Amino acid sequence: ASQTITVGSWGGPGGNGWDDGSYTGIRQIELSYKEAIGSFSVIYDLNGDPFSGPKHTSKLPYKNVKIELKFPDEFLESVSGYTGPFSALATPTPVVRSLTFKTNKGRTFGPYGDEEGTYFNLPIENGLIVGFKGRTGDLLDAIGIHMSL
Amino acid sequence: ASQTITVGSWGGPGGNGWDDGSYTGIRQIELSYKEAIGSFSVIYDLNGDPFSGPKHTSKLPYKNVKIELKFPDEFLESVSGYTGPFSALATPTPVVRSLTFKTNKGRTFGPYGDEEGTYFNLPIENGLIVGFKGRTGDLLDAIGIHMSL
Amino acid sequence: ASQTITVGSWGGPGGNGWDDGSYTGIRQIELSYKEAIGSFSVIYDLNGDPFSGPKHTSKLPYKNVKIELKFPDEFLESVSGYTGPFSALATPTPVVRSLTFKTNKGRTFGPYGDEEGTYFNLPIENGLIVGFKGRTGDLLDAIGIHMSL
Amino acid sequence: ASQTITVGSWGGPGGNGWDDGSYTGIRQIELSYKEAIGSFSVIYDLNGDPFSGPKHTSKLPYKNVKIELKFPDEFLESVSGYTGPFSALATPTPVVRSLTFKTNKGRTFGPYGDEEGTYFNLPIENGLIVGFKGRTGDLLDAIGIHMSL
Ligand SMILES: OC[C@H]1O[C@H](O[C@@H]2[C@H](O)[C@@H](OC[C@H]3O[C@H](O)[C@@H](O)[C@@H](O[C@H]4O[C@H](CO)[C@@H](O)[C@H](O)[C@@H]4O)[C@@H]3O)O[C@H](CO)[C@H]2O)[C@@H](O)[C@@H](O)[C@@H]1O
Ligand SMILES: OC[C@H]1O[C@H](O[C@@H]2[C@H](O)[C@@H](OC[C@H]3O[C@H](O)[C@@H](O)[C@@H](O[C@H]4O[C@H](CO)[C@@H](O)[C@H](O)[C@@H]4O)[C@@H]3O)O[C@H](CO)[C@H]2O)[C@@H](O)[C@@H](O)[C@@H]1O
Ligand SMILES: OC[C@H]1O[C@H](OC[C@H]2O[C@H](O)[C@@H](O)[C@@H](O[C@H]3O[C@H](CO)[C@@H](O)[C@H](O)[C@@H]3O)[C@@H]2O)[C@@H](O)[C@@H](O)[C@@H]1O
Ligand SMILES: OC[C@H]1O[C@H](OC[C@H]2O[C@H](O)[C@@H](O)[C@@H](O[C@H]3O[C@H](CO)[C@@H](O)[C@H](O)[C@@H]3O)[C@@H]2O)[C@@H](O)[C@@H](O)[C@@H]1O
Repeated sequence: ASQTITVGSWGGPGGNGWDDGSYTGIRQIELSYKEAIGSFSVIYDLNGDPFSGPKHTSKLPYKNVKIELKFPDEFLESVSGYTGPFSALATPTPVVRSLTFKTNKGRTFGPYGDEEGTYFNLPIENGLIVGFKGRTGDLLDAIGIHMSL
Repeated sequence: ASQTITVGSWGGPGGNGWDDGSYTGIRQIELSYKEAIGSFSVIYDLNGDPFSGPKHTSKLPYKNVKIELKFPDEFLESVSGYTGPFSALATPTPVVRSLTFKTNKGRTFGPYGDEEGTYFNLPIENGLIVGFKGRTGDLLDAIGIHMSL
Repeated sequence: ASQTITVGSWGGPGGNGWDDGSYTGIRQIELSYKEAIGSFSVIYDLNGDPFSGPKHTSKLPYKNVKIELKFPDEFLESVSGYTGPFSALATPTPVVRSLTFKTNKGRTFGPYGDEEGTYFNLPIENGLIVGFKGRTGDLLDAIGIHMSL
Repeated sequence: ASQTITVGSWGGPGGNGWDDGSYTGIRQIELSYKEAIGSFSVIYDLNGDPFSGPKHTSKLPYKNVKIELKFPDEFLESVSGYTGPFSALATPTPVVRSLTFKTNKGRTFGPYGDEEGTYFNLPIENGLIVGFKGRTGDLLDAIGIHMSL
């Protein structure tokens, strides 16, 4: 067991809990969205070489986006997004409606989905997100992160 | 020069800047609140013994509070709070209007201040807050935190 | 880039430098030996599941040994071994003549090879070795480790 | 209660135990040596400012030394030293007979004491010493260290 500082758990209490674990760095991020984030997958770096992380896909006919990071010079500086219930869902729980990834080279990805509901921001001054935790039912219910130096 | 994962900078870019540093843990948090957050000091733990952190006191006549944590068994599990502009102030920049400290033993401190503006939540899953960064002018502009395992 | 505390670099200045990188934990260790450690490979744990690490095999007709750890309850508590030049080598540089892995459940592996030359001991009171660094020419020239909590 | 990777316990099980703790860095190390190591104090850095660490002084009449590190640019890169029994002592347990501090700027302190017994080397590749654990009776029995990034 190493263990990373894990802050997070942003969004719904529903869906199905999952945890990618901690790696070496973020190399790329995939995720479908529409009026909210559906699928979400990530490609971590593990000691200089790419490592395909576990998939958290969503049947929803959402929009796919590959976020290619200029790793390792570039890495996330902050993660933001919105959470809230969904018109289109049977369940009245909340979910990741939006998601915005900002990098240290001033690049910005998204916002994806809808910027509706309670906002959440994780400004990182020192350290790197090295892991993603979350819950996905029919779509990204919630999400959190792992960090190290 | 040891460093620590430092997430943060919730609040405005105004006031004068500061950073308490990284310690062993949090033993107690003192602060003054009214329609916003002013004074904010804290007593960190330094290898078992109490270390009085630098002062960040606001002239304003707010109501004071002592947050005595049942260290080392208890320690913050979360930090909520609000930020945004504010009347009664010549400056238009945003500041901490309210704070909320949840702890691992299920005890809740606050909300302190007016819950006005944009909410922010730092939910710690695994890890400890060990320091406070921030900005204070006439009162508490912003706030950030140092973390470690 | 995460990065782990890396202490080490025990043994010869020769051979060919290599680095396994940092993982999640030690799950098993393979290595050939005779009058010194020849081959050395390791199976790390990466978020609950086994991950075959890079191979550092040696042509030498040495003795093979698989060190199966009762992971995750069990993990190395200390690493010791000897370094020194080798009768059987052309080069007059030093190498990992011996190697002794001790676990937290009081189990002991080895010593492997020869307990000759300058001894080296890494007693760990808090933390886990999560990575191996080293140099291997015709046999394990040197070795070090990565650590986290 | 923050913790730190703590490797160590080089020396004997005798004398009375101690542990300075984890700080921000090492600024200066004081100590007394003759045919062995006696007194051993240290001034750690605490977020930019000097923090005088607890005293571990030995009655014996040894020669004293101030190890003034050119912090924060300079910090130890290695710790060598010897341990083993010792004459002039009723107790048969082992103790630190000598110490050697190498630094990142290529400066070397010591060897201090008699180089008698079993050598030990803590070569830091990546990381910082931030604390000292150990045991001291009439003089310095053993020594260990806290580390962090
Ligand atoms: O709200 C009424 C009713 O809801 C639950 O019963 C369900 C419901 O009848 C129906 O749900 C079908 C799916 O409808 C939408 O696609 C989603 O709400 C989906 O929920 C999943 O995804 C979201 C987001 O990822 C997540 O928050 C959820 O936890 C799920 O992972 C629904 O599954 O049909 C199913 C058939 O089994 C019913 O279970 C119950 O809560 C019920 O008590 C309630 O009255
Ligand atoms: O010492 C005399 C001579 O040595 C070097 O020349 C070599 C030498 O003539 C011969 O070496 C063959 C191999 O012999 C043994 O198997 C080993 O010493 C091996 O060395 C490798 O493994 C060890 C341990 O893993 C490691 O320390 C070494 O760095 C190597 O990885 C030898 O390779 O033939 C080769 C043919 O290329 C010669 O290079 C030179 O140092 C020479 O200056 C010296 O006079
Ligand atoms: O003389 C300079 C300044 O004086 C008068 O503004 C005065 C104070 O008015 C309010 O109380 C605040 O705006 C305060 O601002 C301080 O605190 C803020 C939060 O703590 C911070 O954002 C500010 O940077 C500052 O530290 C003012 O000090 C007024 O006449 C101004 O026009 C004039 O510039
Ligand atoms: O009264 C107890 C003890 O007294 C006499 O031993 C005395 C001192 O002798 C030597 O100086 C040392 O052995 C010293 O031992 C202390 O320091 C050691 C290293 O610092 C440590 O290992 C020991 O645990 C102890 O702290 C002794 O104090 C002698 O008459 C003994 O027979 C008698 O037990």
